[PDB]
Amino acid sequence: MAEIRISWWGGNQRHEATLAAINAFQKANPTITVKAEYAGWDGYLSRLSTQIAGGQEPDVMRIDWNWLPQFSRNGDGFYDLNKQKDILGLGDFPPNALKTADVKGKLQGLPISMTSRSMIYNKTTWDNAGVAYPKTWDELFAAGPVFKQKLGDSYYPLGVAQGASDVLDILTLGRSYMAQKYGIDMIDEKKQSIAYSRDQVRELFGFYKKLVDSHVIPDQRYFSSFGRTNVYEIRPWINGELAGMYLWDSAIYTYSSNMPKDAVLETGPFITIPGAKDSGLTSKPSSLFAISKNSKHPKEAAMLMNFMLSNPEGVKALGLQNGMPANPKAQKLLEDIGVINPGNLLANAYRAAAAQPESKVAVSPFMENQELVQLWTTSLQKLDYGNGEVNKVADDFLSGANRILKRAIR
Repeated sequence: MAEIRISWWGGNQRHEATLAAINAFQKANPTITVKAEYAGWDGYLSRLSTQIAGGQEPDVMRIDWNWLPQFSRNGDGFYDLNKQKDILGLGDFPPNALKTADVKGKLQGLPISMTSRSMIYNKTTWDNAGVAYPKTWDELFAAGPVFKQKLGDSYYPLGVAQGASDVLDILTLGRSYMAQKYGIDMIDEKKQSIAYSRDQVRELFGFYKKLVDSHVIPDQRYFSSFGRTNVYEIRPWINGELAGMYLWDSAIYTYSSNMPKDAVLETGPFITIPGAKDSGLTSKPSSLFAISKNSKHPKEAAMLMNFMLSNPEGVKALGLQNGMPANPKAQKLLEDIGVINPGNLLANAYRAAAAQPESKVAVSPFMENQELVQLWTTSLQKLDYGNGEVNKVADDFLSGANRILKRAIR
């Protein structure tokens, strides 16, 4: 028998479903051995990076899109999936989706699903506050004091998805705001630099300070009080004190996972500046499957990928555990069998994003650079612990961010 290895991360529901897909693949392809190598998200990238350095990586890897600079722009790259166009059925996938994973003409990975940032709100809490979901940034800021006065200091319109560990969500929210306002992105890849002027970086930090000062989100002192606990497991999320999250729609299942049975989470309006220049709609692949550059069995690896993403048996096995399938035929199947339905929060969030005006402002994978995100996070902590004024923190973020980007971007 021929043997292929596949790695991924996620929770136990994704693990079961991925195993179900593998078992169905093996039934259909009884001479192929599949070795499953899954794990949790923490440590996955560091393990994979070490494997790749030694030639020890699996034949098929789940990867994040924002890892392509490390592994492909500035590394050896993956097996070029255009070499398996027919097996993969690349013509089924949206061309725009495939373009996201191209590096210099070579397709580095196959998007499993596309995903967008959108608001998920706790209906019960907003209704108890007497505030409608906000359509403009004004309404968002104005909701904070109302929550505070009406429900108490524990209650907030919006949380921070990874607390004091990482504040990429609010960085991205700020980026969306700035794209609406100015029609530019945060990153200038050509210049290997932050695209915002010194003044615009100040405005970005000011936007954060406003969210905090207005009681829209809790500060970093609040989140630090919860330690290293997953925010999707802390009591204020579970019990509706934090009444919103700005999530990738591919994270909805995770954030829904520990909510009480009677809780009601809903997709919320796409907050926009009146007369915005751009929608600021923020989308990317939720994840990709890549084939090892030096796999001995790239055809069989591609067969497994096609089975998971396009074959009805693999598609049914995986359901929505990796988000809304990138292959529209796979989505149609899931709708036909009722897995995609109008009661489903992921489907609703995804469909809402799909109805928004397309952004003309590119999302850079470098906005998710881990050093950059940690610099942002620590900068917010400096502000929130009273260890710095906005301008100094902002200007220092700009210089440090630019040092990081000169290393990261090439």
